[PDB]
Amino acid sequence: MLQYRIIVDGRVQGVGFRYFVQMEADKRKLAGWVKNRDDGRVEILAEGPENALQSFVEAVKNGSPFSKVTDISVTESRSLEGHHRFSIVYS
Repeated sequence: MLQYRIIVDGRVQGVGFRYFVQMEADKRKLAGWVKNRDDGRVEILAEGPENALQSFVEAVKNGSPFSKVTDISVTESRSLEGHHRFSIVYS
């Protein structure tokens, strides 16, 4: 088990990307959130099996097929969310 926070940049809005990320977390039953940042970036935060999490980075770094990620940043964490679902957030 592990946890991370990820920040993403590119054409990652107006392409449904937060829903792409939502479904790509759900297809591994990961827990955490995805949100837009008012700065213009997007953010992911997840917890789950570290193989499933790495596979979720492989999903995220692609963007949706409609998107294009042009830069991405990652921080692993060990200060668990303890969540039981994935969510779309805007806080």
